[PDB]
Amino acid sequence: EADCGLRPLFEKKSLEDKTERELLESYIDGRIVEGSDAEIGMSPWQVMLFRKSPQELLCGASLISDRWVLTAAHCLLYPPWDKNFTENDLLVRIGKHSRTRYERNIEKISMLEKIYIHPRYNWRENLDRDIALMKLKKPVAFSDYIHPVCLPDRETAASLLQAGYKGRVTGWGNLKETWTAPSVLQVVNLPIVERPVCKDSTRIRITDNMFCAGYKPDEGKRGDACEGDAGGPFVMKSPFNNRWYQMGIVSWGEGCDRDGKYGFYTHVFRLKKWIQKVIDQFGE
Ligand SMILES: C[C@@H]1CNc2c(cccc2S(=O)(=O)N[C@@H](CCCNC(=N)N)C(=O)N2CC[C@@H](C)C[C@@H]2C(=O)O)C1
Repeated sequence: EADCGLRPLFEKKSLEDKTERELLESYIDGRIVEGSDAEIGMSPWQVMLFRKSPQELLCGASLISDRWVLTAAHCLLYPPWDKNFTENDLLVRIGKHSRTRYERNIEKISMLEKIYIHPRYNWRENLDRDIALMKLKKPVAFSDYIHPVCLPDRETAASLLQAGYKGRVTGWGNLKETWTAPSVLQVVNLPIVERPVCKDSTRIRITDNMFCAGYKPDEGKRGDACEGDAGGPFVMKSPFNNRWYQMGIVSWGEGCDRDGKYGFYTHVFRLKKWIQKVIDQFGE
C-alpha cells in the first residue's frame, strides 16, 4: 500500500498517542498497569470479524487495502472442532470503537467475496503459518477512522523484530472473555521475547513462522496478551518513516494471564511472499 502506516488522526496530524513514545524507545516504565481504554482512531486498521448465524464476534483482524483483510487461519478453519466457516457465514465491521454502539456515518459493514487460507497451514499440530486473507464484496473508503496498515520489508523486519523491542495489540478482550474459566477498544503494549526463551517456555514445537511476546515475571508487570482478540494484529511503529507496520497476527497461546507464558504470533514478514502473491494475482 502506497499510503499505509500513517494514522489520519495522529501521524498525519502531528499529534502522538499517549503511550507511543514507550514503543520507539522500547524503554520499560515503573508501572504495574499496562492496558486500558484505547483513544479515538488510535488503530484505524482494526477489523471486527463476525459470525452470521447466530450473530457474534469471532476474531480481530486488519485492513491492509480497500479490499483485503488479514487474519489467523484458525478463525476460519479448525477441523479438530469441525470449524469451517465459508464466505457467507461471516462479515466484518470497521471503524468501531464502542463494542455496542452504532456510530453514525462512521462504522462500516461488509460481506466477503472470497476467502484465502494458506496451503501448508499446519492446523494438525501447532497452527503453523496461521494466516488467512479475506476479500471484500463492496470496497471501503478510507476516512479519518478507517486506514490500512503497512507490511514489513526486509530492513524493517531485521531492524525491529528483536528481543526487548516492543509491539502493541488492540482488541475487545474476546480472548479474555472466552478463556476466563470488557467494553470499549483495548490496547496493551508487549515486548518481544528471545526465541531461545519462547521454545523453553512451551511444550509445543515452534517454527520460524512464529514469535513470542510478553514479560518474564521477575519484573512483575500486568501485561497480558488476552486483552486483545484472537486473529488480531501485532504492530510496531517504525522510526525511519513514522509508519506503523503489522508484524504478527495474534495466533495462539497456552492458558492466558500467567507467569512466564507469552503470546505466540504469525511471523508476517516471513510470509510476505504469500500475502502479496494473492493481492497481485487475484484482486483488482
Ligand atoms: C496449538 C494450540 C494450543 N492451544 C490451544 C489449541 C486449541 C484450543 C485451545 C488451546 S489453549 O487452551 O491452549 N489456548 C487457546 C486460548 C489462549 C489464547 N492465548 C493467546 N495469548 N493468544 C488458544 O491458544 N487458541 C488458539 C487456537 C484456537 C482454535 C482456540 C484458542 C483461541 O480461541 O485463540 C491448539
